Amino acid sequence: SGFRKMAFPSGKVEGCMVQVTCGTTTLNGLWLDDVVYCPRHVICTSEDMLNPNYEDLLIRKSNHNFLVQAGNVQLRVIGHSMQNCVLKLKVDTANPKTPKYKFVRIQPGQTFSVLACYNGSPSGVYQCAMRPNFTIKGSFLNGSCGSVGFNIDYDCVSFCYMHHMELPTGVHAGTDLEGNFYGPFVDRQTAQAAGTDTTITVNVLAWLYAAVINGDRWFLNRFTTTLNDFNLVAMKYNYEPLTQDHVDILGPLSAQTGIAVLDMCASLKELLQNGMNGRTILGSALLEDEFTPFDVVRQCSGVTFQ
Amino acid sequence: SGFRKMAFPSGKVEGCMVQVTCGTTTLNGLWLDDVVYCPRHVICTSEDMLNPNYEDLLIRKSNHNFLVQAGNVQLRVIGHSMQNCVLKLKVDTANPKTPKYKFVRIQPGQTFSVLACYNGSPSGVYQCAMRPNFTIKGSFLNGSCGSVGFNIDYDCVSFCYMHHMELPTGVHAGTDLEGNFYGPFVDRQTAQAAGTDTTITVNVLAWLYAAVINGDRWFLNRFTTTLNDFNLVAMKYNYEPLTQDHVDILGPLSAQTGIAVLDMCASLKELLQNGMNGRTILGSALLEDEFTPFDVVRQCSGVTFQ
Ligand SMILES: N#Cc1ccccc1C[C@@H](N)C(=O)N[C@H](Cc1ccc(Cl)cc1Cl)C(=O)N[C@H](CC(=O)NCCCNc1nnc(N)[nH]1)Cc1ccc(F)cc1
Ligand SMILES: N#Cc1ccccc1C[C@@H](N)C(=O)N[C@H](Cc1ccc(Cl)cc1Cl)C(=O)N[C@H](CC(=O)NCCCNc1nnc(N)[nH]1)Cc1ccc(F)cc1
Repeated sequence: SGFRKMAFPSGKVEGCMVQVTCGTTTLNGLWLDDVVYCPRHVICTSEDMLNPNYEDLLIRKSNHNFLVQAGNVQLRVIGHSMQNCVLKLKVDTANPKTPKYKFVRIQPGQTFSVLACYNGSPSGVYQCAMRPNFTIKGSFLNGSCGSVGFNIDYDCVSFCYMHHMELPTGVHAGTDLEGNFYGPFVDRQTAQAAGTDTTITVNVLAWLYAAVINGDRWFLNRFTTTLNDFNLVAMKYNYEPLTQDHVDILGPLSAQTGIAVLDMCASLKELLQNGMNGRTILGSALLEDEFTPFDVVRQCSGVTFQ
Repeated sequence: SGFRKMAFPSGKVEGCMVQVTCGTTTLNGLWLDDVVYCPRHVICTSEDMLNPNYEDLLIRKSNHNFLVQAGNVQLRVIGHSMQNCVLKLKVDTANPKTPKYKFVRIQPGQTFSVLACYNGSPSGVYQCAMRPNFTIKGSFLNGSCGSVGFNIDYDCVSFCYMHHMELPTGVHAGTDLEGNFYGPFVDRQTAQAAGTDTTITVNVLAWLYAAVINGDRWFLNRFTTTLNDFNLVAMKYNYEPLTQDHVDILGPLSAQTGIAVLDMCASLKELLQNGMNGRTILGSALLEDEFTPFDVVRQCSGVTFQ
């Protein structure tokens, strides 16, 4: 029993974190085989950040301008290239701790574990969702940039996020590991605004199923809804539209609990219209949207507590 | 910016998790140097669990009855002993991945990271507090027993919890790594009840300071309280009494924010008496009590956002 925001075990990623320094700028990098990946704005000085021309900045650099430190050993940079907003530093030593890995670009609504790092040393691990507006609500301080987000599947690490900046509103923006930003953002020190965010409906439904699996049913009701009528309520409360694909993805949880997806939608509709009236679900007084259906299946029992 | 429940990086503990099997009972063990630590009820059959005499059960066992598996290698048990409710299996191989470590018995109100494991394989990491009634609100399924809780300080792992059982109410009970239960519990399969729980007042205050550091002040007020008058309100709302020791521990956070501890107590009093009126603090609609003052200092900026 129980239900917690649960990160993946971080050891396979810990062994890949390094420190990258150029001039007086230091941030984190990801060392896989003989390549170190890091945000390209490491090459900027504080004045370069306002409006940098990165190609003009990088051509003025040499391999030996980059200082890469893995624990207490320096790695010699023997080549460098830029791929979108990530810098790739070829080093003379392959990381002996390289896990099986993939780079993946995730969809909004998906979750991942963040290994927050400072000066190449891991400090903590927590779970994040990619918001519909392509920000994440992380916990990051100066020096965190280059920290990565990941999922793990049978000892393969799928890296999906590299941290690049905190926006003026205090939420966070970054790239896939091939250097493409999530969302409309660019890597320059300008005040950039995210689009208006929405609540991840399929995730709230997954979390309601988690609550039922764990033995709680107080929010259920005898009603059902059509998909169309549910989405009319969803729009009113700034929830993302629920698609038939979402309904299909919730199939297994519906089958395990015996609660049809559109019946759980009717529960959610009632919760949105009436509130919780002082009650909690899985210890929360708000409707939680940062658990995917996969996250629920991963953590909850495979048999519902009746 | 941001504030999340943040676990310690788990790699140093991952390399210590093994599987222990006796008869048809399999659970997790902790492999440090040439000793494997695990819950002693691994030696019980399903019938032994009702009321076991562990000394009588253990004297009937031989070293070779214990099967210890570390990944895909078997460790030979060359001795065994019982220390309170933990079994210590001496094996013929020292763990090459043993971190610097200590065993510590924590006080209620302290937090730790849990590495949830099944069949000796880590599955997830999350943060827990030891409740005032000496349970934890974990997330655990069958096979999790022997999973450990820990804190890390400058590459030293302080192990403080080993998981032994889920109570009828779905909360969790366990021991320190020397086998002494937290709370009044015993390791037998009987319905055991925890004492009535309370809210960890010093932790709620720490979390209010975290909110101020992150830039939010809406809950502050112009009032102050005496310690005695605050604790009269604390008792009404099932909060633990606040001691002068707690006030001292909050000293650094008070100094960083410029908010006296007894002034923050007056904010908390108003929040308890009036509720939040539809507002949130650090994204929560409830008052959070599973962040210690240390947890806040560890994660938040050292300079308040004014
Ligand atoms: N993670 C992180 C982090 C956090 C703090 C400091 C440093 C870092 C890592 C570091 N690498 C980082 O992100 N630096 C960026 C600057 C940067 C470097 C490089 C590139 Cl390519 C792009 C960028 Cl934008 C940075 O300084 N951003 C600040 C963070 C801030 O001041 N936050 C407090 C207010 C939160 N909002 C709030 N609080 N309360 C209310 N009600 N609202 C916001 C900003 C301000 C002007 C601006 F024009 C753009 C952005
Ligand atoms: N972690 C964990 C875990 C979770 C499930 C299964 C297995 C494990 C690990 C495994 N090692 C474990 O803990 N087994 C224990 C049995 C045990 C083994 C050895 C020793 Cl020394 C001591 C003990 Cl007690 C066990 O089966 N406990 C069940 C768990 C249960 O059935 N939970 C569903 C209800 C939650 N409550 C609720 N849900 N909804 C509402 N409103 N209330 C509770 C119980 C039931 C009778 C009883 F007499 C004592 C305790």
